[PDB]
Amino acid sequence: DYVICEECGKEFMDSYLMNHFDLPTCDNCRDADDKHKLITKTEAKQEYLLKDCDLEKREPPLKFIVKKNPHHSQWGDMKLYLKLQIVKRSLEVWGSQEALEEAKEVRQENREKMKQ
Amino acid sequence: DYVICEECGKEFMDSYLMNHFDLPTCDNCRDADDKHKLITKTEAKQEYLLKDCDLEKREPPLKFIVKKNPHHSQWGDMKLYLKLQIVKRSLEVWGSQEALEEAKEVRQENREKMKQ
DNA sequence: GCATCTCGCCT
DNA sequence: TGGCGAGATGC
Ligand SMILES: [Zn+2]
Ligand SMILES: [Zn+2]
Repeated sequence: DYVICEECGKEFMDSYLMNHFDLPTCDNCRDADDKHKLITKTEAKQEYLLKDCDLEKREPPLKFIVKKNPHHSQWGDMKLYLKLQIVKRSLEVWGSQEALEEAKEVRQENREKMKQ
Repeated sequence: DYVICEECGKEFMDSYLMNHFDLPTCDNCRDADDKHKLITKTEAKQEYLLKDCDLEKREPPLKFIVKKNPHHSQWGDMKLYLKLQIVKRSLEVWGSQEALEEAKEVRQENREKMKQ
């Protein structure tokens, strides 16, 4: 029930980041424009090389906010994840900073060879 | 812990179908060649128009056995599901037999028109 | 932007 | 008597 903000170390029980994601970060220590900045599913997946199974099966499975696309209401709603959890999930799916670069570098190697 | 086999209506607690799938059917009532017959994920999906999420996300999420492809060890393992559960998961996702048939007919319309 | 849909290899 | 990648378009 009652929880320790990772950040300020204070107790809290109810946070926007603890309701919507299970992130022990009290709303005072929330950074909705910086560390607590969101990302679309797609950018996430292309910017960190993350299978939907890496998001949704891997434990704990990350959660997201639905939003309406801008003046694009005829299209499907955006799945906004917290960028912070993607960063870490990635780090734990790739195991390193270096391995993400290396694999995307190897990824480009094929993309050019796929079409070459 | 204890359960009622849907089929004979007797109490049981342990079953091959109740351990592997959550199917209240005692191993006496078990038809592993017919009603308790299994199908690979691919045929399941292509025979009954199911998305991976219709299998995995839709509560209750269906489970499966892993098996070794015939002399095809070089490849990815088979996920055998139970055919029954898919026949139902399908029915609920498509609502009716009339709505499976229709939708695969409307499917073939576009497959043709996709190439035309 | 995202969730489908076929495809060339089993990293 | 099979499943996983990965590229280009509705939505
Ligand atoms: Zn705090
Ligand atoms: Zn029974």
